[PDB]
Amino acid sequence: MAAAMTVKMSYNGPPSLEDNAVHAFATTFKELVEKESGGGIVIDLYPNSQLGNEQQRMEQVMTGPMINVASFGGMETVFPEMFATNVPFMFESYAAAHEFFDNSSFMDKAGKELRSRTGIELLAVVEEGGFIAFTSKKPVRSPADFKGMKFRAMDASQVAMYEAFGASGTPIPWTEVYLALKTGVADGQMNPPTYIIIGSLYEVQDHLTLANVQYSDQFLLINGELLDSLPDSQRQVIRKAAHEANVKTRQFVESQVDERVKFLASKGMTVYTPTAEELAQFKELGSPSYIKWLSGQIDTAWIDHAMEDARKANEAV
Ligand SMILES: [Cl-]
Repeated sequence: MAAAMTVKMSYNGPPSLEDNAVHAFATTFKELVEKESGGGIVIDLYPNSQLGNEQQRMEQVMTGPMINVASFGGMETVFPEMFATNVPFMFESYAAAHEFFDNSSFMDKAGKELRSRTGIELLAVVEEGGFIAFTSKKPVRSPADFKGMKFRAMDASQVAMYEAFGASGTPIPWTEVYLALKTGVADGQMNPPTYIIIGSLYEVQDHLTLANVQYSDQFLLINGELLDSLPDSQRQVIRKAAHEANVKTRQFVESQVDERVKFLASKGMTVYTPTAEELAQFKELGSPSYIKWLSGQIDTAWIDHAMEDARKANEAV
């Protein structure tokens, strides 16, 4: 009888079920796909960006039968339109973002476009941290404080935001962020507490700013030629399992966000929550600059459509 379908799955960070939201997602996803497909599909897990940096894994998922969990560092290479979903302060809550990423017509449209353009199918927008925070060696309270500073960027949109705040941005691969921050190349970076913990960044950063500037997510990608080659019941399994692992990983992320900040404090990290006025400054200077930069990379219709669907999601909840 025909062999079971073995499908490789690539993603960032260590295989700890306790700290890496993406590893928790993969683990649950593997179990559900195998249970639901009755052994017909087998998911082999490749943690730690083992098989390559963001751009490399994007190449791989486009050319070969596999799964990749990509960050914006990978997504920007073939689909910068997805940046439209990533405007600072776009979502007022985890519920709003879930509503947008699960139901909005933007995501239907973005999904079809990505598939026809790249041969990749988007299965889930994976929440893998709370709202993004800033780290640094010096206190950061407002955009004012960014003047003169060197920040690590994950993607070109992060570069753009730093600049708007008066700092410089430098793309550094995730696996090299600790190095960059210690050897002076960068003073700060942005991430939810999950990644600050998994990268042990508290050793080379001692200020944490809870600006909640962006929704933290990554992207479950599958080679579309693979997915389409599977019998219908196997395709639905992968899709249903992707959503089911997502709703469980969302609980994993959201219910531990306070204890993760508490943890960072106990590792010497001075934690700072911006005042309402300082937030409003982060937004009035951060959102319009972000959209102006993005307008020069993609058709603005994507921006209009994303802002509109975000407004509807914020209001629908
Ligand atoms: Cl978090």
